[PDB]
Amino acid sequence: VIKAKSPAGFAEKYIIESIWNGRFPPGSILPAERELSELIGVTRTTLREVLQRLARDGWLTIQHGKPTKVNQFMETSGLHILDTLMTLDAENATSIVEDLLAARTNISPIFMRYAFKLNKESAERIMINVIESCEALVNAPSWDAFIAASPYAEKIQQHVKEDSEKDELKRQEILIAKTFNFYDYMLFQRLAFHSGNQIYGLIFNGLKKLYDRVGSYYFSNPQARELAMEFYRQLLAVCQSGEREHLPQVIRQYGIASGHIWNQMKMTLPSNFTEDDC
Amino acid sequence: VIKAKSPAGFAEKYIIESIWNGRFPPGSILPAERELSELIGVTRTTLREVLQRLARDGWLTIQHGKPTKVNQFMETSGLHILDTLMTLDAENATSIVEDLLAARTNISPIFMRYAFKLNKESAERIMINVIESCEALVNAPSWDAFIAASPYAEKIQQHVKEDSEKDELKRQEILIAKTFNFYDYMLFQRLAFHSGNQIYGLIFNGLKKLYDRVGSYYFSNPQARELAMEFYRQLLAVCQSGEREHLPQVIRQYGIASGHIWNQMKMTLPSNFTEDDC
Repeated sequence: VIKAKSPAGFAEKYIIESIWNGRFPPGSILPAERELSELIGVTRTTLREVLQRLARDGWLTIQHGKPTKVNQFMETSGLHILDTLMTLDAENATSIVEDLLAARTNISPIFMRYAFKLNKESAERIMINVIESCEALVNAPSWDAFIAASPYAEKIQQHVKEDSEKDELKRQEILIAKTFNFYDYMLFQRLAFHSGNQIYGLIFNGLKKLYDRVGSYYFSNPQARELAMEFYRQLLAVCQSGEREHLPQVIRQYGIASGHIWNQMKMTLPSNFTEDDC
Repeated sequence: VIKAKSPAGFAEKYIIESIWNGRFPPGSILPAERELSELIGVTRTTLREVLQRLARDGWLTIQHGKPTKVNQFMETSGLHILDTLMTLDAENATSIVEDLLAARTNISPIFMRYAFKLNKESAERIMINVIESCEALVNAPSWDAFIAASPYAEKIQQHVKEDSEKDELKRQEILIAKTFNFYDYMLFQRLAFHSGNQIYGLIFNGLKKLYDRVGSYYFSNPQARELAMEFYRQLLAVCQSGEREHLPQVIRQYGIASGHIWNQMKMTLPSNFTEDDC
């Protein structure tokens, strides 16, 4: 089945599904636009935008003279493909998440060291905002109360809402988890950009969909939120104290502890964990 | 100036230029499509297509009820934005290049350590093929013949061509540089995937356009080619010996030496270095 908002969105995912399942095999030549159009039910003009998008994302190679070929994806596609591949094959969801976790754990000590050195004041401001926001989030009587008071209300609400789930307990569990994830992403992504190297931040930007998907389930666990809040305080203390040597230690231990939690949580993945919400 | 093949393509870059030059400032609100159409002279139908492209790539935020916002730079965009910025901000091209070099130097000891341990034989084969290919490349008399004999012929020629340059000597120099870059990307990207964590490989995939732009100029320097081949031989020996402590030393020293080469090459950037090669 395909989930999409527009016929163009549909056409894009239809082609991706067909590349993935061997219908339009990697290494093969994509059928002519005229034929492809009638096959997929999208006009030539709609098809053209879709093919350009697929080329940009690395699914296809489009070159002027030559006919359009289907790429060995993963050889050319960027970071965005992981969240897509998770939906296409949910059985590989756990290996994909673990790549994310392991990558964050391995690269964090690099960009955070740069951030604390080159942008100390901004790094601490970020961490303080993250810690206190998270503390205010879980100590509020309702997510709705936190949001009415939080300066981050508009940005949070841009992507975090729950208007379907009517059981208020479950609704609260979802909204808290997603808002906590919002600040967890903020902490990692902003410290990445504050390293002075734009590449570290752009990595998180490309991974954000997968990041949000993972964090929204991960931070439904109260123990995970608490462990994270303790971790944030440790990062802050390392920056303020200048005890530079504590940084790899703190990060490594968090990778281990958060890992064990995930290792328990992954056995009860929601059936809709790999769904695709856009 | 803008180079493009289609009206959608031109309009896309025209608007991007206009965001960049303050006409449509980051953080500001983009005029309604009705006004935007007549203001810049692009049809409603082409404009609608263009705005979606810009949304997908992170230039704009599009929401149903609310008006279209111009994003703060680097707020959502992935790794792809760097090569685009090389054209848009040619004066700061070197800071982007320096980010690339530093990012590669810092994460290499991570993914190469994993690769040498978990996929040792395959990693050595990657490295051996790159070393031998590069040695044969720089020692060949005729590129067209070298490629005709090379098993990587089709992949190389897919993106490496020079059908404009009529001076055969200059042509050879361009092709040697681009082809050496081809094997350099191969070494880093393939070893990245051999880490067992797809994220490291995917980082290179997203940076590939920027990588190729830099390398095609960087490896026009014979000293850069020689330094790289020695570095490749050092990596191979480390993998073979299993002396894990030597790997960070080799990579760190290479980062410094290649950095100094770049530190000079950046002072003599070719006029077409930041050119839009669409």
